[PDB]
Amino acid sequence: KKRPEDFKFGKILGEGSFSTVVLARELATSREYAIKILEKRHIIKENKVPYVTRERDVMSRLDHPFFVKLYFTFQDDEKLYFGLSYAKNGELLKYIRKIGSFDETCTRFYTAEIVSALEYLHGKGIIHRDLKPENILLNEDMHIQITDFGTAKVLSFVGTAQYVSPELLTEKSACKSSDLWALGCIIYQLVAGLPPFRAGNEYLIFQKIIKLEYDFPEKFFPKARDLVEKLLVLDATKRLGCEEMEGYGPLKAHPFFESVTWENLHQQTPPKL
Ligand SMILES: CCc1cc(-c2c[nH]c3ncc(-c4cn[nH]c4)cc23)nc(N)n1
Repeated sequence: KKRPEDFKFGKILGEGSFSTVVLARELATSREYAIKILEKRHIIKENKVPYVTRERDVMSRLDHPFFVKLYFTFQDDEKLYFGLSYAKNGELLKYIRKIGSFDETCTRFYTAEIVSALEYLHGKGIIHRDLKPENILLNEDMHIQITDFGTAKVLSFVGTAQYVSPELLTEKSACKSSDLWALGCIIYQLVAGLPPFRAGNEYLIFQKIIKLEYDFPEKFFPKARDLVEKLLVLDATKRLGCEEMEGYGPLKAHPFFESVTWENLHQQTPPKL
Protein backbone atom coordinates (compact mmCIF):
# COMPACT_ATOMS: atom_id res chain seq x y z
CA LYS A 1 0.00 0.00 0.00
CA LYS A 2 1.23 3.51 -1.02
CA ARG A 3 1.56 6.56 1.29
CA PRO A 4 1.76 10.41 0.78
CA GLU A 5 5.48 10.41 1.76
CA ASP A 6 6.09 8.06 -1.23
CA PHE A 7 5.41 11.02 -3.56
CA LYS A 8 6.69 14.50 -4.45
CA PHE A 9 3.58 16.67 -4.99
CA GLY A 10 3.62 19.28 -7.75
CA LYS A 11 1.19 21.75 -9.41
CA ILE A 12 -2.60 21.42 -9.16
CA LEU A 13 -4.04 19.89 -12.44
CA GLY A 14 -7.67 20.88 -11.75
CA GLU A 15 -9.94 21.78 -8.83
CA GLY A 16 -13.56 20.92 -7.88
CA SER A 17 -16.25 21.12 -5.16
CA PHE A 18 -14.96 18.07 -3.23
CA SER A 19 -11.69 17.36 -5.07
CA THR A 20 -8.33 18.73 -6.27
CA VAL A 21 -6.17 16.82 -8.73
CA VAL A 22 -2.38 17.32 -8.01
CA LEU A 23 0.54 16.32 -10.26
CA ALA A 24 2.52 13.89 -8.10
CA ARG A 25 5.81 12.06 -8.81
CA GLU A 26 6.37 8.62 -7.22
CA LEU A 27 9.86 8.59 -5.62
CA ALA A 28 11.02 4.86 -5.99
CA THR A 29 9.98 4.52 -9.65
CA SER A 30 10.01 8.24 -10.71
CA ARG A 31 6.58 7.73 -12.58
CA GLU A 32 4.26 10.81 -12.68
CA TYR A 33 0.57 10.28 -11.63
CA ALA A 34 -2.31 12.75 -11.35
CA ILE A 35 -3.62 12.33 -7.82
CA LYS A 36 -7.22 13.17 -6.95
CA ILE A 37 -7.27 14.22 -3.30
CA LEU A 38 -10.68 14.36 -1.52
CA GLU A 39 -11.22 15.61 2.08
CA LYS A 40 -13.27 13.01 4.06
CA ARG A 41 -15.20 15.60 6.18
CA HIS A 42 -16.38 17.82 3.23
CA ILE A 43 -17.66 14.53 1.57
CA ILE A 44 -19.60 13.48 4.73
CA LYS A 45 -21.02 16.98 5.47
CA GLU A 46 -22.17 17.16 1.81
CA ASN A 47 -23.49 13.50 1.43
CA LYS A 48 -21.11 12.47 -1.26
CA VAL A 49 -20.04 9.04 0.19
CA PRO A 50 -22.22 7.22 -2.45
CA TYR A 51 -20.66 9.50 -5.23
CA VAL A 52 -17.04 8.72 -4.15
CA THR A 53 -17.76 5.01 -3.58
CA ARG A 54 -19.35 4.81 -7.09
CA GLU A 55 -16.34 6.61 -8.80
CA ARG A 56 -13.87 4.06 -7.26
CA ASP A 57 -16.26 1.15 -8.17
CA VAL A 58 -16.60 2.54 -11.78
CA MET A 59 -12.90 3.37 -12.40
CA SER A 60 -11.74 -0.04 -11.01
CA ARG A 61 -13.68 -1.74 -13.83
CA LEU A 62 -12.38 0.31 -16.76
CA ASP A 63 -9.52 -1.33 -18.72
CA HIS A 64 -9.28 0.55 -22.07
CA PRO A 65 -6.67 3.06 -23.42
CA PHE A 66 -9.28 5.77 -24.05
CA PHE A 67 -10.02 5.98 -20.31
CA VAL A 68 -7.91 7.24 -17.45
CA LYS A 69 -6.81 4.28 -15.20
CA LEU A 70 -6.89 4.16 -11.33
CA TYR A 71 -3.53 2.79 -10.20
CA PHE A 72 -3.93 2.86 -6.48
CA THR A 73 -6.05 4.51 -3.80
CA PHE A 74 -4.65 5.26 -0.28
CA GLN A 75 -5.79 7.51 2.64
CA ASP A 76 -4.58 9.43 5.70
CA ASP A 77 -6.60 10.58 8.76
CA GLU A 78 -8.45 13.39 6.82
CA LYS A 79 -8.00 12.85 3.02
CA LEU A 80 -8.70 10.13 0.36
CA TYR A 81 -6.20 9.69 -2.56
CA PHE A 82 -7.11 8.10 -5.94
CA GLY A 83 -3.95 7.82 -8.01
CA LEU A 84 -4.89 8.32 -11.69
CA SER A 85 -3.18 8.46 -15.13
CA TYR A 86 -1.39 11.78 -15.83
CA ALA A 87 -2.50 13.20 -19.25
CA LYS A 88 0.32 15.63 -20.19
CA ASN A 89 -1.50 17.40 -23.00
CA GLY A 90 -4.46 18.28 -20.81
CA GLU A 91 -8.07 19.01 -21.79
CA LEU A 92 -9.26 18.67 -25.41
CA LEU A 93 -11.17 22.05 -25.00
CA LYS A 94 -7.80 23.90 -24.97
CA TYR A 95 -6.73 22.49 -28.41
CA ILE A 96 -10.14 23.57 -29.77
CA ARG A 97 -9.72 27.11 -28.26
CA LYS A 98 -6.09 27.39 -29.52
CA ILE A 99 -6.65 26.20 -33.12
CA GLY A 100 -10.17 27.69 -33.39
CA SER A 101 -11.73 24.64 -35.10
CA PHE A 102 -10.53 21.18 -36.23
CA ASP A 103 -10.10 20.20 -39.95
CA GLU A 104 -12.15 17.22 -41.24
CA THR A 105 -9.37 14.66 -40.59
CA CYS A 106 -8.85 15.83 -36.95
CA THR A 107 -12.62 15.83 -36.38
CA ARG A 108 -12.82 12.33 -37.93
CA PHE A 109 -9.96 10.94 -35.79
CA TYR A 110 -11.04 12.41 -32.41
CA THR A 111 -14.77 11.88 -32.96
CA ALA A 112 -13.91 8.18 -33.77
CA GLU A 113 -12.00 7.59 -30.53
CA ILE A 114 -14.71 9.40 -28.47
CA VAL A 115 -17.29 7.19 -30.37
CA SER A 116 -15.01 4.14 -29.73
CA ALA A 117 -14.64 4.87 -25.97
CA LEU A 118 -18.44 5.23 -25.40
CA GLU A 119 -19.02 1.86 -27.08
CA TYR A 120 -16.68 0.19 -24.43
CA LEU A 121 -18.23 2.17 -21.55
CA HIS A 122 -21.84 1.62 -22.60
CA GLY A 123 -20.76 -1.92 -23.45
CA LYS A 124 -20.05 -2.35 -19.67
CA GLY A 125 -23.31 -0.67 -18.58
CA ILE A 126 -21.65 2.53 -17.31
CA ILE A 127 -22.91 6.07 -18.24
CA HIS A 128 -20.76 9.17 -17.88
CA ARG A 129 -23.70 11.72 -17.48
CA ASP A 130 -21.16 14.62 -17.65
CA LEU A 131 -19.23 14.15 -20.86
CA LYS A 132 -17.57 17.38 -22.08
CA PRO A 133 -14.28 18.55 -23.75
CA GLU A 134 -12.90 19.40 -20.23
CA ASN A 135 -13.14 15.58 -19.33
CA ILE A 136 -11.62 14.30 -22.56
CA LEU A 137 -7.82 14.71 -22.06
CA LEU A 138 -4.83 14.09 -24.37
CA ASN A 139 -1.78 11.81 -23.48
CA GLU A 140 1.88 12.15 -24.61
CA ASP A 141 0.95 10.41 -27.88
CA MET A 142 -2.07 12.75 -28.36
CA HIS A 143 -4.71 9.97 -27.93
CA ILE A 144 -7.87 10.85 -25.91
CA GLN A 145 -8.14 9.83 -22.22
CA ILE A 146 -11.61 10.25 -20.62
CA THR A 147 -11.78 11.14 -16.90
CA ASP A 148 -14.18 12.68 -14.19
CA PHE A 149 -16.15 9.59 -13.11
CA GLY A 150 -17.58 11.12 -9.99
CA THR A 151 -21.05 11.51 -11.50
CA ALA A 152 -20.98 8.20 -13.50
CA LYS A 153 -23.90 5.75 -13.26
CA VAL A 154 -23.89 1.94 -13.45
CA LEU A 155 -27.20 0.73 -14.93
CA SER A 156 -30.65 12.11 -9.11
CA PHE A 157 -27.96 13.96 -11.25
CA VAL A 158 -27.69 16.67 -14.01
CA GLY A 159 -24.33 17.58 -15.69
CA THR A 160 -22.81 20.76 -17.21
CA ALA A 161 -25.51 23.11 -18.61
CA GLN A 162 -24.28 23.40 -22.30
CA TYR A 163 -24.13 19.59 -22.86
CA VAL A 164 -27.41 18.61 -21.01
CA SER A 165 -30.18 16.70 -22.94
CA PRO A 166 -33.99 17.41 -23.25
CA GLU A 167 -34.91 14.15 -21.45
CA LEU A 168 -32.93 15.41 -18.34
CA LEU A 169 -34.67 18.82 -18.45
CA THR A 170 -38.07 16.99 -18.49
CA GLU A 171 -38.36 13.37 -17.26
CA LYS A 172 -35.41 13.51 -14.74
CA SER A 173 -33.91 10.35 -16.36
CA ALA A 174 -30.44 9.86 -18.02
CA CYS A 175 -29.79 6.86 -20.33
CA LYS A 176 -26.89 6.05 -22.73
CA SER A 177 -28.63 8.59 -25.11
CA SER A 178 -27.66 11.34 -22.65
CA ASP A 179 -23.97 10.53 -23.54
CA LEU A 180 -24.88 10.38 -27.34
CA TRP A 181 -26.41 13.93 -27.00
CA ALA A 182 -23.16 15.18 -25.35
CA LEU A 183 -21.26 13.45 -28.20
CA GLY A 184 -23.52 15.30 -30.68
CA CYS A 185 -22.77 18.57 -28.79
CA ILE A 186 -18.92 17.85 -28.84
CA ILE A 187 -18.88 17.11 -32.62
CA TYR A 188 -20.43 20.51 -33.48
CA GLN A 189 -17.70 22.11 -31.20
CA LEU A 190 -14.87 20.29 -32.99
CA VAL A 191 -15.92 21.60 -36.52
CA ALA A 192 -17.50 24.87 -35.50
CA GLY A 193 -15.37 25.85 -32.50
CA LEU A 194 -18.19 26.68 -30.13
CA PRO A 195 -20.87 24.56 -28.43
CA PRO A 196 -24.24 24.32 -30.32
CA PHE A 197 -26.45 25.84 -27.62
CA ARG A 198 -25.22 29.25 -26.38
CA ALA A 199 -26.99 32.00 -24.27
CA GLY A 200 -26.75 34.70 -21.53
CA ASN A 201 -27.59 32.34 -18.62
CA GLU A 202 -28.39 28.71 -17.71
CA TYR A 203 -32.21 29.21 -18.02
CA LEU A 204 -31.89 30.66 -21.55
CA ILE A 205 -29.56 27.77 -22.55
CA PHE A 206 -32.06 25.16 -21.16
CA GLN A 207 -34.89 26.84 -23.09
CA LYS A 208 -32.65 26.91 -26.22
CA ILE A 209 -31.87 23.15 -25.70
CA ILE A 210 -35.51 21.86 -25.21
CA LYS A 211 -36.68 23.84 -28.34
CA LEU A 212 -33.60 22.48 -30.31
CA GLU A 213 -32.64 26.12 -30.99
CA TYR A 214 -29.28 25.79 -32.85
CA ASP A 215 -27.96 26.51 -36.39
CA PHE A 216 -24.83 25.16 -38.13
CA PRO A 217 -22.17 27.53 -39.54
CA GLU A 218 -22.34 27.80 -43.39
CA LYS A 219 -18.88 26.04 -43.59
CA PHE A 220 -19.65 22.81 -41.67
CA PHE A 221 -18.56 19.41 -43.10
CA PRO A 222 -21.87 18.10 -44.62
CA LYS A 223 -21.35 14.50 -43.47
CA ALA A 224 -20.47 15.79 -39.97
CA ARG A 225 -23.61 18.01 -40.07
CA ASP A 226 -25.86 15.07 -41.05
CA LEU A 227 -24.26 13.01 -38.15
CA VAL A 228 -24.80 15.92 -35.72
CA GLU A 229 -28.52 16.17 -36.84
CA LYS A 230 -28.75 12.40 -36.00
CA LEU A 231 -27.38 12.60 -32.47
CA LEU A 232 -29.18 15.87 -31.63
CA VAL A 233 -32.76 14.50 -31.85
CA LEU A 234 -35.24 15.61 -29.14
CA ASP A 235 -36.64 12.02 -28.92
CA ALA A 236 -34.06 9.94 -26.99
CA THR A 237 -35.16 6.65 -28.59
CA LYS A 238 -34.39 8.04 -32.08
CA ARG A 239 -30.65 8.70 -31.32
CA LEU A 240 -27.93 7.16 -33.57
CA GLY A 241 -25.94 4.75 -31.45
CA CYS A 242 -28.78 3.95 -29.00
CA GLU A 243 -30.10 0.39 -28.42
CA GLU A 244 -33.53 1.24 -29.95
CA MET A 245 -31.59 2.27 -33.07
CA GLU A 246 -29.58 -1.03 -32.92
CA GLY A 247 -26.53 0.33 -31.13
CA TYR A 248 -23.06 1.42 -32.21
CA GLY A 249 -22.90 -0.58 -35.47
CA PRO A 250 -24.96 1.93 -37.53
CA LEU A 251 -23.25 4.94 -35.74
CA LYS A 252 -19.88 3.40 -36.62
CA ALA A 253 -21.25 2.76 -40.18
CA HIS A 254 -22.24 6.46 -40.78
CA PRO A 255 -20.66 8.07 -43.95
CA PHE A 256 -18.56 10.59 -41.93
CA PHE A 257 -16.56 7.51 -40.75
CA GLU A 258 -16.18 5.78 -44.25
CA SER A 259 -12.34 5.80 -44.03
CA VAL A 260 -12.04 5.09 -40.25
CA THR A 261 -10.61 1.72 -39.12
CA TRP A 262 -12.18 1.20 -35.67
CA GLU A 263 -10.27 -2.06 -34.79
CA ASN A 264 -6.83 -0.55 -33.92
CA LEU A 265 -7.61 3.23 -33.34
CA HIS A 266 -5.27 3.33 -30.27
CA GLN A 267 -2.43 1.92 -32.48
CA GLN A 268 -2.96 4.63 -35.18
CA THR A 269 -0.88 7.84 -35.59
CA PRO A 270 -3.14 10.80 -34.53
CA PRO A 271 -3.20 13.69 -37.09
CA LYS A 272 -1.27 16.93 -36.44
CA LEU A 273 -3.50 19.78 -35.13
C1 LIG B 1 -11.75 17.79 -13.81
C2 LIG B 1 -10.49 17.65 -12.99
C3 LIG B 1 -9.96 16.25 -13.11
C4 LIG B 1 -8.78 15.98 -13.77
C5 LIG B 1 -8.37 14.65 -13.86
C6 LIG B 1 -7.11 14.22 -14.48
C7 LIG B 1 -6.64 12.98 -14.39
N1 LIG B 1 -5.46 12.89 -15.01
C8 LIG B 1 -5.11 14.08 -15.53
N2 LIG B 1 -4.05 14.48 -16.21
C9 LIG B 1 -3.92 15.69 -16.62
C10 LIG B 1 -4.88 16.65 -16.35
C11 LIG B 1 -4.67 18.02 -16.83
C12 LIG B 1 -5.64 19.01 -16.95
N3 LIG B 1 -5.10 20.08 -17.42
N4 LIG B 1 -3.76 19.81 -17.60
C13 LIG B 1 -3.52 18.55 -17.25
C14 LIG B 1 -6.01 16.29 -15.63
C15 LIG B 1 -6.13 14.98 -15.22
N5 LIG B 1 -9.11 13.73 -13.30
C16 LIG B 1 -10.22 14.04 -12.70
N6 LIG B 1 -10.96 13.02 -12.16
N7 LIG B 1 -10.65 15.27 -12.60
